[PDB]
Amino acid sequence: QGLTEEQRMMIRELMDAQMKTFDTTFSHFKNFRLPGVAAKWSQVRKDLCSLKVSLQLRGEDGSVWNYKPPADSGGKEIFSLLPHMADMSTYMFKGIISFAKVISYFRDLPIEDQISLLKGAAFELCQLRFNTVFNAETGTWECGRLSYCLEDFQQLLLEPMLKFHYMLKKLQLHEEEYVLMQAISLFSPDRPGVLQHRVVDQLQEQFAITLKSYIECNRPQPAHRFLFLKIMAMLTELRSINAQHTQRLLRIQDIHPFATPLMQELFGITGS
Ligand SMILES: C[C@H]1CCC[C@H](O)CCCCCc2cc(O)cc(O)c2C(=O)O1
Repeated sequence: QGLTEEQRMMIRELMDAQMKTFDTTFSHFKNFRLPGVAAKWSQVRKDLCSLKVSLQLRGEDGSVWNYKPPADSGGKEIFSLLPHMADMSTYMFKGIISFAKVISYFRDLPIEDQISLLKGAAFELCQLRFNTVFNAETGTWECGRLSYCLEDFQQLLLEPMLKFHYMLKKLQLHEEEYVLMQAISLFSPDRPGVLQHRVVDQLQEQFAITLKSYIECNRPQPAHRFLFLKIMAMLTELRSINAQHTQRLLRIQDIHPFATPLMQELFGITGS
């Protein structure tokens, strides 16, 4: 530990906010919907089938419910999982909003910038949180009583969202590094509508400096050489994935509405 007291303060506050707002066992994700018991269109079908997962639900009693999805057959069967995705996204978004609200640097910003920043980074922070429950040996997001398994190989790693999760997992990051990644991405001075550009940008530079310093003080191994720079590269990829997934959500929403009120707020949809 070769960190200043201000740096150690910074990490402690981020770890504290994370502890208070990340429900790592997904105990409070309840009441969710489940799948039941024209070139815009080949595109939306292209958009959807890029992520095919089976779904598993462990009962508090030992029973297991298990869902294998339909093959693509040219109709509305690719839409059966969207309400559940939306309920999960919404649940994750709430934890992310609570995370920002606990952070002092975030609270001190004007409220119009708090909103602009949350709109910009919510998806990225959710992806970063999801990577900590991702099991790269089994292709599985383990969310408590609830598992999302990738369905059958290396063609799968061609999907950028999936390549990002495998690569980020291989770096074997600490809890401290994940939360500093959340901070850096949350405090991004160039999101649409940010007014305090210079303030946000100085905050960002401090969170990045803390992370570089944390790595230099606690990871001397030749396996973590350039680790800080690999992390910054992943954050750049993640912002690109973020933009690609936003256009792809809006295309689907344009022809089959599914977004919850909170998703509409975050993605700028007004209800008219
Ligand atoms: C566990 C989470 C990881 C998303 C990570 C990345 O977004 C990977 C994309 C995999 C999405 C898996 C998934 C499919 C689905 O139909 C409904 C869902 O709620 C999820 C889902 O919640 O995936």
